Amino acid sequence: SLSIIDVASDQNLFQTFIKEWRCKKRFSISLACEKIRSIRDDGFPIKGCDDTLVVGLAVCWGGRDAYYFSLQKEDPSLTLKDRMWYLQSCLRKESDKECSVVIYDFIQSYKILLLSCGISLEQSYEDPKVACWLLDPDSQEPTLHSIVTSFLPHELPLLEGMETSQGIQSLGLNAGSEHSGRYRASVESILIFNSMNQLNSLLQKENLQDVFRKVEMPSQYCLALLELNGIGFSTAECESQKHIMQAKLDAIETQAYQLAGHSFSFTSSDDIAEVLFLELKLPPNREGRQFSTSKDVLNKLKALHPLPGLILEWRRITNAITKVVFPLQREKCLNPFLGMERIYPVSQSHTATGRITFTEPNIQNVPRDFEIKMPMPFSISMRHAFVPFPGGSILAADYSQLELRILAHLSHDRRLIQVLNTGADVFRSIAAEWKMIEPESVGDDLRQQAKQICYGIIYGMGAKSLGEQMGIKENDAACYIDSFKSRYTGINQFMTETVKNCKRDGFVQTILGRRRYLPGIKDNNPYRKAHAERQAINTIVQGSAADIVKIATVNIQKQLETFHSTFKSHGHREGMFCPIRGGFFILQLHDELLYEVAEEDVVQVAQIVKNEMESAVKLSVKLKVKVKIGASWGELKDFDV
DNA sequence: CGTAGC
DNA sequence: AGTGCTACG
Ligand SMILES: Cc1cn([C@H]2C[C@H](O)[C@@H](COP(=O)(O)OP(=O)(O)OP(=O)(O)O)O2)c(=O)[nH]c1=O
Ligand SMILES: [Mg+2]
Repeated sequence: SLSIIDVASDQNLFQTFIKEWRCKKRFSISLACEKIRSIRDDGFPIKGCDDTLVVGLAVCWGGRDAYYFSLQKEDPSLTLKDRMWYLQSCLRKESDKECSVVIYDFIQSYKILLLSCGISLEQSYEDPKVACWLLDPDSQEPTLHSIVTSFLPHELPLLEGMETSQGIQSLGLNAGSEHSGRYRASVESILIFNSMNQLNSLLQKENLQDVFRKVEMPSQYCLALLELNGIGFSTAECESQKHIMQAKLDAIETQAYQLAGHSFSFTSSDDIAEVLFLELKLPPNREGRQFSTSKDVLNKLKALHPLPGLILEWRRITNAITKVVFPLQREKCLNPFLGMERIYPVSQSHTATGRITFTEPNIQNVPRDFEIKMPMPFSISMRHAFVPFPGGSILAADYSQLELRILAHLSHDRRLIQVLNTGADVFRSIAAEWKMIEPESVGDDLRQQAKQICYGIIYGMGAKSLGEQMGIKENDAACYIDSFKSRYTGINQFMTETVKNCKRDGFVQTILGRRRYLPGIKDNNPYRKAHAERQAINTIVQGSAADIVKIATVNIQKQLETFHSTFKSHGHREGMFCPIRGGFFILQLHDELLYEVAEEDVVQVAQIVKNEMESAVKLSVKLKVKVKIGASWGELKDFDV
């Protein structure tokens, strides 16, 4: 059955285990965590969860043999210092040591190994959860129990009476079930190693291991570095914005109260509907629940009466002040090592299109520069609150219409290629065509609306929805759709070809080989069929974009790893020259990367990005990247030197 | 389900 | 329930 080897029990056993580990090229280390049971005696305390303490590691390189490694203060001959030195020695790559480390929940394992244990891995990684995601990107988040059931049933009974295996975290990370940390870590390590062998066989069968080891797992490593770094958050430039928007809120409240003649609650939709549609006789739309008070109907009614405009403005600003201001202010970590407050989001890569999202909180869902003025515009935005460390500047690198360039690549539209190769800025052109104005006369919000429209036709938009958004009639929207389709016939050819491919093969192929499965295209419902077709088109295009940005991330990390021989990330800095210097990667926005570059390497690192993002993949269309730098994310300015 | 980003 | 990836409330 289960065979746990207590390595730290005998000196000879420890030495032969170390020799075998050094002679091994594929291991499955893991972590063990227990309760305090009341620091520096049970193990290294885990950052964040002060009630949890690390205990041991579990390494399994085949079969059911789990070699448990103890970092406890207790074999008295083997002290903690030389044991730590040995563990660091066998967990580092050197002299072409092509070792693969299989860790479940690699980001969290890397973080705990760095901050508390003080050791950072440098070998190839083979996270089994990532491979399970690669198999079925649209599937639910893979817990240990799910991957064990779906990829290792014979050894599945090893989890009998183990309710902790169903949690999101690894078996050896949770502070739950009564099982000891050592045994839990050992059984989890055996299970993940065997399941990862099965997953590697499956990926080799599917021809997906290259995209799993060359870009995907290095992208997980980059995301671990991003989680270690965090985003520099300053409350000096956030509290002021919060107070300004609260002042605007109360001003709008008083104005609406004096206009309507009475005080009413804005949050309640029924009261707003009664006040606006009934009392003020505003024209109701076709479609409790007496009237609909959605954003689009309020926007349509903005011109007719001033009050709906104030209501809509109050709703946004309160959405900014509750869904954004509160999550950011609630979780900010003040660390003296960087000398300023930061925020550490949790990077989730299990999205259905290969995109990278952030949970607790969602940083990318921060309101942009929207200007509102009260008794000229203030340009209120919380993006300015993301001030980097002192002596450093945020260096974003926005892809210049990556989605359109990629679509032109797999569509081979001569007109699209020739309009993207130049600095035409097709979004400005379509905005100028729509508004019958000069391209330079367009604004930021107008250009954003134009780009939303253009991507709407690009991914497939109904005539009615395009009419409601564009403010034009349904027939005019249909004629606009037809003109857009006829102008770019290659886009239609690519869309039809990829829809046919999704219907035939049952899935779609990203340009780096990753696949997403859409059974819904075979659904008899016309809604489901059309939704799955548009889902397939956007899935291939957006997965290509996300894989391009992930290749850019891993290439930039490699380039600033070879250069700038300093501490790799703030997590490595706190794992324990003095000046902060590096190209730390702090945020991804689904099309761009934020780098908290130091004030001395602003230009050179930027150039590196402008290389690696440009030559990430040799496409049919040159991938323009605008590198912007600034003292904050809010007011970053373009840099073309 | 409505709304914010991409 | 007819632009899609999300995340939060
Ligand atoms: C606004 C918008 C973006 N997107 C997607 C398309 C791409 O995946 C991504 C674009 O990210 P942006 O970085 O927002 O778009 P861009 O690269 O096209 O251009 P700009 O330099 O003007 O900022 O977001 C939509 O699908 N629909 C929309 O309405
Ligand atoms: Mg962008």
